[PDB]
Parts: sequence; C-alpha cells; structure tokens
Amino acid sequence: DSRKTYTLTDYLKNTYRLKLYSLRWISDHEYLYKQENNILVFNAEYGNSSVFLENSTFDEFGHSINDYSISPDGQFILLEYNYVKQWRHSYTASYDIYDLNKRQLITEERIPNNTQWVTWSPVGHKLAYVWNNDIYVKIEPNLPSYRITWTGKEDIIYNGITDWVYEEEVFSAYSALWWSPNGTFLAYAQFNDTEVPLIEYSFYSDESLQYPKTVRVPYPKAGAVNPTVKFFVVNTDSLSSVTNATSIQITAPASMLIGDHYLCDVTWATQERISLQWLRRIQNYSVMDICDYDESSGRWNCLVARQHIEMSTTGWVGRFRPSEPHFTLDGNSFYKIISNEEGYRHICYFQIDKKDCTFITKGTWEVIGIEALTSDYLYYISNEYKGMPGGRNLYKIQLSDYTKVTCLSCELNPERCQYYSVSFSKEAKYYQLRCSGPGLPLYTLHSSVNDKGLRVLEDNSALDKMLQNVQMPSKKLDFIILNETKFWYQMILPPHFDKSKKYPLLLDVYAGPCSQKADTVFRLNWATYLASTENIIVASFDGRGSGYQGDKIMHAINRRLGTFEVEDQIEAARQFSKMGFVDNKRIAIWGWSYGGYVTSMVLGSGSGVFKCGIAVAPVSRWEYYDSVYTERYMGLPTPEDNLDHYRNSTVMSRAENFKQVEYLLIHGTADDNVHFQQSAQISKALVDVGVDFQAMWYTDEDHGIASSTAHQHIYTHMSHFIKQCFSLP
Amino acid sequence: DSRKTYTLTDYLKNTYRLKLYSLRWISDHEYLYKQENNILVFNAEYGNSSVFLENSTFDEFGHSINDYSISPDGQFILLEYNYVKQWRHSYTASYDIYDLNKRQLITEERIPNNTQWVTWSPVGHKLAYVWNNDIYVKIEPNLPSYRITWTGKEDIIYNGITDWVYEEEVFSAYSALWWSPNGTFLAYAQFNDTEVPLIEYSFYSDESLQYPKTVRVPYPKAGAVNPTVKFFVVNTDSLSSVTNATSIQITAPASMLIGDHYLCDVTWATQERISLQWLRRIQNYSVMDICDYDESSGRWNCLVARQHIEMSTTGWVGRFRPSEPHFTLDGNSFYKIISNEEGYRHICYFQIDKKDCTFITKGTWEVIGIEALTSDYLYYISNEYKGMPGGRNLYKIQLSDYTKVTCLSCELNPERCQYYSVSFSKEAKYYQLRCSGPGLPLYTLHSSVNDKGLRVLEDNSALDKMLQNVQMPSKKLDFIILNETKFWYQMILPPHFDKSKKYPLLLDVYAGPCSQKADTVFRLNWATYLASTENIIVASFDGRGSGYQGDKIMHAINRRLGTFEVEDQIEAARQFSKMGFVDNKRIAIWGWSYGGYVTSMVLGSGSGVFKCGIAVAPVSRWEYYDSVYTERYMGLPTPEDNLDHYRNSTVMSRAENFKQVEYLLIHGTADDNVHFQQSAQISKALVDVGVDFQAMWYTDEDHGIASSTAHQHIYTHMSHFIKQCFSLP
Ligand SMILES: *[C@@H]1O[C@H](CO)[C@@H](O)[C@H](O)[C@H]1NC(C)=O
Ligand SMILES: *[C@@H]1O[C@H](CO)[C@@H](O)[C@H](O)[C@H]1NC(C)=O
Ligand SMILES: *[C@@H]1O[C@H](CO)[C@@H](O)[C@H](O)[C@H]1NC(C)=O
Ligand SMILES: *[C@@H]1O[C@H](CO)[C@@H](O)[C@H](O)[C@H]1NC(C)=O
Ligand SMILES: *[C@@H]1O[C@H](CO)[C@@H](O)[C@H](O)[C@H]1NC(C)=O
Ligand SMILES: *[C@@H]1O[C@H](CO)[C@@H](O)[C@H](O)[C@H]1NC(C)=O
Ligand SMILES: *[C@@H]1O[C@H](CO)[C@@H](O)[C@H](O)[C@H]1NC(C)=O
Ligand SMILES: *[C@@H]1O[C@H](CO)[C@@H](O)[C@H](O)[C@H]1NC(C)=O
Ligand SMILES: *[C@@H]1O[C@H](CO)[C@@H](O)[C@H](O)[C@H]1NC(C)=O
Ligand SMILES: *[C@@H]1O[C@H](CO)[C@@H](O)[C@H](O)[C@H]1NC(C)=O
Repeated sequence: DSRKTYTLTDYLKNTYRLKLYSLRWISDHEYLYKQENNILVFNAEYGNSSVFLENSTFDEFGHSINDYSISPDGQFILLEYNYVKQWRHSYTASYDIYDLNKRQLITEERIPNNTQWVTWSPVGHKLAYVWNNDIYVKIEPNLPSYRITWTGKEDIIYNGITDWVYEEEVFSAYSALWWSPNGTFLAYAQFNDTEVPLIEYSFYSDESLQYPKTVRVPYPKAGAVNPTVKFFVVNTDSLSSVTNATSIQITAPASMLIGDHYLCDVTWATQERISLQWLRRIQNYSVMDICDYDESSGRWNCLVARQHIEMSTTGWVGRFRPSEPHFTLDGNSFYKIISNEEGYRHICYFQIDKKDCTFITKGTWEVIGIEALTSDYLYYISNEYKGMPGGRNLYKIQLSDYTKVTCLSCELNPERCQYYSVSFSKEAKYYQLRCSGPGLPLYTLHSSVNDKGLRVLEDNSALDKMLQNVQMPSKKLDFIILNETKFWYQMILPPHFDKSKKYPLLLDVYAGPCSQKADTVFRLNWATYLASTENIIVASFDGRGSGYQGDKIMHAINRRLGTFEVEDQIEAARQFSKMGFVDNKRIAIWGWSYGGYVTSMVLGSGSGVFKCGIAVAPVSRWEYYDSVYTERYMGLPTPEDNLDHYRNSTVMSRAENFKQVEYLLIHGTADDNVHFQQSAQISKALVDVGVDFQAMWYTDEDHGIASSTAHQHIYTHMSHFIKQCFSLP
Repeated sequence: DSRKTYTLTDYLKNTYRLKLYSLRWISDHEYLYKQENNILVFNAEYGNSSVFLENSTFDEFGHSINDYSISPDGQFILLEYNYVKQWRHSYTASYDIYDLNKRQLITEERIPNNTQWVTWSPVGHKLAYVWNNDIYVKIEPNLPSYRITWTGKEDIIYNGITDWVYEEEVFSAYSALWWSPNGTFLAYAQFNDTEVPLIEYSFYSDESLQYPKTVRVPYPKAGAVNPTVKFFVVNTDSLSSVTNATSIQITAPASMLIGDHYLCDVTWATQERISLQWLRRIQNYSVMDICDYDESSGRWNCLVARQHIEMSTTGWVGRFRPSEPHFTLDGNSFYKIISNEEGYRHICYFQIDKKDCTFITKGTWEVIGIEALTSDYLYYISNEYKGMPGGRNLYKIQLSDYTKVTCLSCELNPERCQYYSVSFSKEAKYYQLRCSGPGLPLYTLHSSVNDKGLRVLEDNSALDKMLQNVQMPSKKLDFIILNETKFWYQMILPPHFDKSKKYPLLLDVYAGPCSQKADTVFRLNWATYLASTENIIVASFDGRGSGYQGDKIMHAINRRLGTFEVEDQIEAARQFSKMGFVDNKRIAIWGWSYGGYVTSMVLGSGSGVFKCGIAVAPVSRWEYYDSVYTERYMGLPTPEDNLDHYRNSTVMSRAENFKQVEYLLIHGTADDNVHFQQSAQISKALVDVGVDFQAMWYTDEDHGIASSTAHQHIYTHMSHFIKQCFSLP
C-alpha cells in the first residue's frame, strides 16, 4: 500500500476537515445559513434561497465581527466583536446593532463595552443584556435601556449571569435570563457568592509583564460554602423611565429552603406559567414548581398541589441534573425524561394537577432527549435500535397510541448512519437530521407530514474522495461480559489489521459518571494517527458508572468514585491482553480530566497490566474539585457522611505503586476548572516516595490546553512519550 | 581495577561523609564543641576539656532544641526551638533561657514565641530581639523587656530585621541591629516597603489543604520601587531610667539623599563611634560616614572631614558591595579592602580624617578578606600563592613594617592544602586553620604568640581509608590563554583517565559576576559520580566577569550580562575539544541560577557546540530579577539608561534556536528568589515556536530544591537525562 497514512501533522493541521451544515431555523418554513461568508435564507420545502445579508455589508466596519445574531423578526442584527473569553461558556464583547430596514448601524444608545451577555426576545426584537453584573432591557435597539437591577457587584452578586460553578456544572451557560414566550416577562436568577472561597492562581501573561498577576475566582470546592440563589420575574411591557422596574420574586419550595440547594432548571410553559426545578445540595431529591401569573395580584403563585417531586434511592437525580420538561400547547401537561422502576430513563407524561405521571416508553434502553412535540406526535432520540447504547436515532411516538412508535432514521442508511442528532423548524414542519457515524457525516432535510426525505444538505463527498488516498484505520464496536452484564468497548484498529500479529495497545480513558467512550461516532483525532501511522490499537471501555444503559450500571459508583470504574478499565485491559492480537508487554493508558484521574488511579493500582500512562489535567483528590459535580457523586466530605471515601480515593495515597510504570503528568498552570493544585500534589507525592516520572506544565493554558501552539505541543510531546514507551528494544 | 566506583546512591545517601570540626570561641582561650550530643569546652593551649553541658540536661524539655547560644559572660544559654525557615537567612523560633549557674530554666518574662531574631549584647548578657517587626530589649533575662519601636507592620515596616531584598542582596543576613562594643548602644535599620510591588505565587502545602495559599512578598524587581531605609541608635543604658528611650536618627549624606540609595554596611569603631556606608541605587558610588556621640546633646554627628568616598568608573563598588572596615582599637584609623589603580583589590590603611589612604599590600593577586587585627599584626587571606586565583592562604603583615609579610598556611602541607579558611579566638591568641582542598579537609589549631601548631583537630583518616577502596575521579586545575589573558578552568576527570580516548563532556556552569567555578576545593558531589561511574568529564570555566583576578576581568560584563560570560563558556568548550580527549559529539552544559541562565543562553546561541543542556531555577529576563543584584550590573531598565540591553539579553528571544538541542527545564514552584515566572516564560516561548523539550517542576520547593526527597529526585532525574543524551549506539 503506497498511500500515505494519517499522520500527526494531518491531525494537528486539520488537513482533512469534516464539512458541516450549521443552519438556524428562523420560522417553521425557513432557516439561515452562512454560505461563503454572507447569510442566506432557505425555504425548506423547495431548497431555493436568497441572500439575507451580503458578506460585504460591513467591509468598512473597522472591527472584526466575532459572531452575529439576527433579531427574531429579521429586522435587526446584533454584531458581536471585541471577543474576550472567560470560562467555558462566559466571555465579554462589544456589540453594535445594525438596522436591516434603514440599512444603517444604530449609533444611539449603544450596548456598553464589556457586556457580559445579551439576548433578543423570543419574538420581535427586544434586548436584555448584562453589564457589570446587572440587567438592562431595551424595547427598541435605538432607545435608552431600563436598568432592571442595581445589586450587581463583581465576584459577589450576579444578576442574569451565572457564577463559576453554576455556569459549568448546572446551566452549562453564562446566561441566567429566560424570556417568556412572547417576550412579555423576563425571568432571571440571582447568585450571591459572598462567602464562597476564592481559588487563587498565577497568570504570567506576555513576557513584558514584570509581575505575574494573581487570578482570583469564587470557586466552591467539595464541602465549601456554595453560592446562594434567588429567582425573579419582571414585566418588560410595563417599564418606565421615571420609577425603577419592579421584580417579583418566586421563592424556592420549603423542602428546599431547609438547607443548601440549587436552582437547576427554568422553563416557561406558556405566556403566564413558568416551571422551575430546585435541587438539594444532597442531589438525590428535586422538586418542580409551576408558577402562574396572577394578573390581578400581579404576583406569581405556584400552587403546592402542582409540585412534582423527583428523587432517586440509588444515586443522584437525572444524568447530570433533572431533565427539562416539555409542555404542551395549552401548558396543562408535559413530558419529562425520568428514570423508571427498572432504572432506565424514559419519557413520562405529566398533568400539572395530577401527581402520577405515565410512562409512554419502556424497555432496556434509554431516551437521550425529547426533540419535538406536536398535538399528534412527540419526537425523540434513543439508543433502542439494535440494542446498541452507542447508537442514536430519531423516533416519534403517537400520543393517542403509545404502541405505535416509528423510527425515522434507523433505516435511512444503516451501514453509514447509526448516530443522529436532529433539528426541527419552529412548528416541527421540518427537521434536519445529522448523522455522525460510523461513516462520514451526512446532513439531510425532511418534512414531518409524510416523513419524506427532501434533500441532502452535505454528504462530505470531497473528504471522502481524499480519504480514499489515505490508509485510514477502522473502528470496532463490540462487548464483553462481566458478571452476567454486558459492557461495550470500541477499538480503533490500524490499517490492514492482521489478527495474527500482535499490536501494542493504548487505552483511551474517561469513564466519568454517565460517560460513553464506546460509540458509533466517526472521529478524526490523535487516536486516528496512532492507529494509522504507529500501528497502535486505541481502545476504550464503558464500565460501571458509564451512561445510557440504566442506573444499575450508572449508579454502580454512587458515593464510591475511584473504585468500580477504575477496576473495570483494568479488567478491560486484562481481557484485551488475553486476545491474540494484543502485545501484553505494550499496553498504555491515558485520559484528560476525569480520564486523567482514572488513568492515574489505574497506574497506581499495582495491577502490572500497564507499562506506561499519560494523565492530562487529572483530578487527584475529590475535595479539590468543585462542589456541584463532586458532591453529586460523593456526597459531603464530612465524618458523618462520606469523608472516609473522599480520603481513600486520592491519587496521592498510591504513589509507591508507581515505581514500576512510566508516568507522564501534564497540566496547565491557568486551569480554572481542575486546578494545577491537583497535579502539584500528585507530583509531590511521587517525589516523597522517590518515584521518577515525566512532567510538563503549560504556562497560562487552561483545562482545554487548546491554544494553537499549546495544542500542537502537548500532542507532540505525548506522542514522543507513547512512542518511546512502545519502542521494541 | 575491581574497586567499586562512587555512585549516585553514594552521593544521594551520603555514604562517604566529610568529618568537620565546628568550634565556637567563647573567649581568647577556650572554645565549645560537641563530641557526641553534649557540649564540651576545650582549653586551646593544652587541648584538655570537660563537659560544658551534658546531653542529659534537656531531656524533659518537651521540645527539640535546634540550636543554642551562650551569653558573652557565659552565665546564660539561649535555647532555640520551634524553628521555621523562611528565606536564605531569616526564620522564626521559640527560645528559653537557661541559667547555667543556678542550673535552672527561666519561666518569667519569656521571649515571645514567633520571634524573628534575637541576639546577646557583645558583652554581659543583655538581650535584643525582634517580634512582630518591632525591637525589644531585656537588660536581664528574667526581667520585663523594653519596647524600642512601635512602627512594626507585617510586610511594610521592618525594625531591626531586613526585608527580602536587603536580606538576600545587601546584608546576607536577616538582622539589622548592631550592638555597640560594650553593649551600651543598640543601633538598627528601618525598612519601609509601603510602595514595593509584591511577588505572588501559590504554595500548596500538605495534601490536606483544600485551597492553596497565596504567598505574597514585598520584592522589588529591576527598576521597580525599592524599599527606603532609615538608621537609628538607642542608648540601652537609659531604658530602666527612662520611660521611652529615644532613638536617635543618623540621616544619610546629602549625596545619597538626592536619590534612591541603600544602607550597605554598619560597623562600630569604638564605644561612641559608629561608621556607616551608603550606596546609591546606581551602585558605582558609596560614601562612608564616621559618626561620634555628642554627650552634651545625646546626638550623633558625622563630620564631613571624616566622610570617605569609594566609587568606580569601570563597574560597581566592591565585589558584591563596599567592603567592611576594620578599625584599630582607638578607632582613629581603619583597614579596608578596595580596588587599586590596577584594579586589584588590596588592603588600604585609613586615618579617619584623611581622604587619602595607603595600600599596605599590592601585586597581581587579591586579598579575599581581613580576618583579624591586633596592635601589631593584621591577618588576611589572599590568593597570592603561586599565582593561583583559585587558591586561598592565611597571611600576616607587620603593622610596623609592611615588607614583613608571613604566610602562615602556605607550607603546612602544600600538596594537600591550598584553599584555607581561619577562625581566631576572641583576641587572636589562637586560630583554627581550615583546609578544604585539594585533599580531604584538614582542621588544625595554632597559637599566635609563635605561630606554632598546637595540634590536629580533624584529618579525615576514616574517610581517606574508605575512599581508598573506591575509584575516585581526579581534578585538574589549570588555565588556557585568550588575548594574552590567563583564564582558569578545572576538570573532574574519570578514573584511569586516558588522553587517548574521547570522553563525553559536561560543562558545569555558573559564571555570574565575580564568580569562581575553578578552584582548589575538594568536593563530593554530582560531578564526582558523573566522572567516577559514568566516565564523564565535568568541566567549569571562569571567563570574563569571574572574580578574584582584578577588575579588568570582573568588570568586563559591566552593563552587559548575557554576553562575554556566555561566549567565553562556549569558547571554553571549543578549547577543551581542541585538547583532543573530548567527544565533540557528546558535549552537554548545565547550571543553577545564573548557571541556568547562561546554560539557556548558550543553548540558544546556535553555536551547534552543545548537544543538550540542563537549566535549574534559571533567570530568563533580567527585568524579572531583584533590583539590588540586577541593577548592580545592568543599571536601570529605562530608555535613558540600559533598557535596550535588558530587552536584548533574555532567554525567550532565542527560542527558535533550541530546536538544535535537547533541553531539560526544572524549577521549584515556591521559589521566592528566582520566581517560577522566569521558567514559565521560557517554556511558553518554546511552546510558541514549536520546540519540544523536557520540563520538571518541584511543588513547594524553593530556590535550593534542598528538601531531602526533592534533592534525590531532581539529581536522579537529571542523571537519566544526561545518560540519555550521551547514550551512544
Ligand atoms: C423560494 O422561492 C419561492 C417561489 O418559488 C419564493 O416565494 C420564496 O421567497 C423563495 N425563498 C427564498 C428565501 O429565496
Ligand atoms: C404576551 O402575553 C401577555 C400576557 O398573557 C399579554 O398581555 C401580551 O399582550 C402578549 N403579547 C403578545 C403580543 O402576544
Ligand atoms: C449576599 O449574601 C450576604 C450573606 O452572605 C448578605 O449579607 C448580602 O446582603 C447578600 N447580598 C445581597 C444584597 O443580596
Ligand atoms: C432605583 O432603584 C434602586 C434599587 O432597586 C435604587 O438603588 C436607586 O436609587 C433607584 N433610583 C431610581 C432610578 O429611581
Ligand atoms: C439521599 O442520600 C442520602 C445520603 O446517602 C441518604 O441518606 C438519603 O436517604 C437519600 N435520599 C433518599 C431517601 O433517596
Ligand atoms: C585544662 O587544665 C587546666 C589546668 O589549669 C584547667 O584549669 C582547665 O579547666 C582544663 N581544661 C578544661 C576546660 O577542662
Ligand atoms: C560603655 O561605653 C559607654 C560610653 O562610652 C560608657 O559610658 C560605659 O561606662 C561603658 N560600659 C562599660 C562596659 O563600662
Ligand atoms: C512608609 O512610607 C509611607 C510612604 O511611602 C509613609 O506614608 C509611612 O509613614 C512610612 N512609614 C514609616 C516611615 O513609619
Ligand atoms: C515612644 O516614642 C515613640 C516615638 O515618639 C512613640 O511613637 C511611642 O508611642 C512611644 N511609646 C510609648 C510607650 O509612649
Ligand atoms: C556611575 O554609573 C553611571 C552609569 O554608567 C555613569 O553615567 C556615571 O558617570 C558613573 N559614575 C562613575 C563614578 O563612574
């Protein structure tokens, strides 16, 4: 075979790009798409389009626009620039509104610089933005803004935006604003991190900064004081320049106010009904409140009889947090994915007045998410097809008869497509299907009335042609049994794989709670190069604690992090080493974050199964990690709760067992998520027991070590390491 | 040869130990010494002794006594415990005075815990100590102490003790209080670091600390705001008679007050005469003031007729600072080492009220230091013998006839002793000579009346015996000539060294201003093993900028750090290569501190001479290092001074060149001296240009990385690296 293999440079340089097709539904019949660089509008039914905005309309803007956002009515466009990243979702920027009618950019009453967040109303073109931790509203882009809040105070009071832990572990967003459907009310949360300790670390910046700066971020570690939260709703239709806006507060339920708790979900049901979910610090009990607007009193009332309790006796509630409800048109009922009697996550139908929900789906498989709802059907994605937890398809169930379930993606192209995600238009008149594996990504448009296939948006013909000139590796998805249970794994096999030969093996690991490293998704990554060029087999295993297979597996590691998930990887390796094509003398292991944790716990387990391992930004001791994520699985690190296990699941305690393995520890000094502190403590422990090891720190890089240069440098360094570790002497 | 070799474990485990003989003169006739664990007192004249304090006395003290101190009058002993290190010289501890006579421990008016510094008066048993940055005095060990200052303030005002930069760069000591000869007066310095920027960095501490601590230290980097200082003197004899004894200030001379300056030397001449030396921020001009106590005003006056100036046109003043003066008993004249008309430092005789001194020694060699002065003789140490800059010997000159100079150590044992050190009794009646090379250390006692050897105190017979059964390396000390100038170097050659073979060479480098890596001292270090076991030739070279050879060589680097000292090391390598017994392919380089900086600079020069190099705690950009030391050689980093060379002599600007070598970067994270920032900026520059290298950080280790575990870990790590870089298929 004279074809080139997939090299490290291809991965690092993106020599082979997967074409995408990111669209944005602006109605039930049209969607926006970024062609060349200008914006076009498409009619889903025919495929014809028109330019919605010339890629040259802002040639002399005098600023590079980071991103845009058209108002719902297509009347305005919010140009974002001066982008400056903060954590995973947060960031600041400067904004400018450009009237699409007058074809002139508004120069009056502009959004302030260093705006923390902005958002159009769902309908029309109102604006709500957060500045210096306060909320403002603009009924018209060129009119003054109303200041909705006055308590904003950096690192203390957040209004409309999340603090560090809420953004990363609860909302996966920086936004803490929620417009009501027609945009009348603006619901927002308020966080107070007054007593939350600050994580502190150095930032060196450019070489010209003489003194390094100390970054201080309110971050609650396991057991520390968490931020507190309040909810509010304000009417934007009745705001005045004279008096200040009045926000009506909706206090949490009594079962929540008896101790620490979190706001974990906000969802409008109708124009005057809002539902909220609260979660106790001990995350196995949550309650939903449904609040109706009292047009007379002007206040919001949430009738007890409308409260819905959700709790688990075997673990935490929900996959990472209680699922979102999907209300019906009238808002009188709703569907919500909850764990069932047998511990499998399915869709349950709820009446806001009745307390017993009804399951409309069942079986030893799970519903990943509810994607769309009509009076006749509910569309969702699950891993039911062929009973493969790693696969995903679009299904729809008839609401009048649950026995009638129809898969809409299963048979489209079975050999190429086994993992879809979907995108429906405003009224579910149309939907885009996105297939991401096992073969190359495929995007298609469909109509709901007859579930007919309209057309192909992107099939990646190009990439496919070039990939043909390459010796691409293959992927094997399968399972092994452990104690009657079925656990899945996948192997990235080198080209021209020969079962008579023996290859070294690299166990790519994550294994966090509800994780899944064994799926049918097609990926171009480091593993791709290792198998294509170094002829290294890259495997992954989903053991206990893994997700999408029911709580018996997922909850297996409840209050016991660092046990079964770590054991199962070892047992997984142990079994792969027993296979004919694996060289038991050359088996490595690596992970990032939780994978780093697991990778380290495995190397210090004393199993003798692994020769070397690489841990990138690993967690080393749970009391070092954040409260919301750690406590969810571990509980509180108090003597009367689970402190003992907190102290027994550290990497440090296993230092000596590293004497017989080659270890490479990497971490960014500016990691605000998994603090460098965790790696510094791992290293000190190894030094304490005299174990040599490899290390690499990245100045000013954070948890993702994603800067262009750092990204290439870390993968290059790790590659040298794995290569040296597998070098046949 | 079947004898074992000196191994790494040998060096790391202290298998072959150098015996020592540390005595403490308590008078002009006897000294204290620890045979086992008890303290013994020896009669120097006959060598007979007895137990001053037997190891049984403090068994039930309930504390580990770290160190002890006897009051001048021998009536009390100051016990030190609860010792907690801080910087290079500073620390806090607890103390308990023991009443040697009543053989009882005092429990009244005890010195407070967390005392920063404590010292007896030169005579009697008065005590002076610093607590919470203020000065206190105890006339009697059991009586209440008097408070001398009320301005103390953590990290802001220091009375009696130095700040970070004064301790490390100006006084090499933590204390800043000077008792007068008979103890009547107590003088002290006061430092104000109100506007001095702070260096900040994390300290992780034990695994049990949830949130790392941020260590903050007032530390002025190059060109930043320096601490200001003030001098005072209090009459301790008036304390019991006065309510609040007043501290009299002796202001600096106007020639210093015009700008930033430093108090760099305090020396009492008589009971009522004290001398002060001030140095301008631009360290090429110092002034000495000799101040006398005016009894009728209780004030201190410094007559201009006694003000002496000491500048330099080719560099800074002194080796590292203006030298200390040595006054004759009447205080009317003094001796002092200063650079002469040829640039060689020699002893000059001064008459306090005469601006022209007389040199009492001369030639092309230098006086290392004045050790003792009697009415008839002045004893000094120089490197005049055989013209060896790396040699050291005790000399005696006749005050009445300068042509009368006797060397007291030159011939005692010429083959085995070339590097001497001395310790005279309280009145120079006896002196211990301490030989440290080229043979095993030798300690001997002598009598001044006739310069006769009283006896040998330690000769290291045992060790010599042990070392006999080991293939120890040999050390060659010689010179090469460049531009008619002699430049010394030393080589640790492996056993059975053969000039017919080619040996890999490791260049041990420091090369800071006034440094000296080539000398006659005998050592058992990492190099010993590299030559003995790994058969590696470890060489060091003193090029331009090195010391003890005149200002022509030492001031060659004036305002140009990162140049000649760097090139000369490289030119050194070539020369050794020209010597025919070096593998031109296996030449490595390594250094600590300035050593690390020069190593990096060399490695990034592109000479293609060095294959690999190791830099530990290196300086990388002079603007990151402290004022006093940096500015002393580089001036100020301003456009109108020397900013251009500051920005042009950094390691970072040479990143692209490290693509030609194997680099190992190592740094302690709690390094208060050479901040981690320095290596953090290097690594970042390398990553920014796609250079692969090896790094290693030591959690919570300071600039010395001397903790027991970290010490073994780093050398073990560096050993693998060197052996890898020199591996030869
Ligand atoms: C698509 O074509 C129809 C007529 O065939 C037209 O009415 C519609 O506006 C077009 N859509 C776009 C956005 O070009
Ligand atoms: C939005 O709903 C509110 C409350 O039901 C109503 O008063 C308002 O007029 C509605 N706005 C529109 C245009 O639907
Ligand atoms: C934030 O919480 C603190 C208590 O920790 C409270 O005193 C303060 O008033 C709160 N801030 C506001 C104004 O909500
Ligand atoms: C507006 O209300 C805030 C508190 O909500 C108060 O601090 C401020 O003084 C008020 N001023 C105005 C705009 O009336
Ligand atoms: C939630 O977890 C706690 C701690 O393990 C447990 O005591 C409690 O019963 C759980 N909640 C329930 C009843 O499911
Ligand atoms: C040595 O002998 C002398 C004889 O006068 C005696 O006084 C002295 O104490 C002895 N040395 C010691 C300290 O034991
Ligand atoms: C110390 O010197 C002072 C000042 O000259 C003098 O008054 C005092 O008596 C001396 N102290 C002693 C030890 O006698
Ligand atoms: C220290 O200096 C500051 C100004 O730099 C001054 O305000 C303060 O009084 C000084 N402290 C002293 C000398 O006691
Ligand atoms: C002693 O004098 C100093 C300086 O005048 C003064 O600041 C301090 O308060 C005084 N202490 C007492 C005990 O009065
Ligand atoms: C002291 O150093 C500065 C900077 O080089 C220089 O301009 C000045 O003339 C020097 N003075 C002496 C004593 O040479």
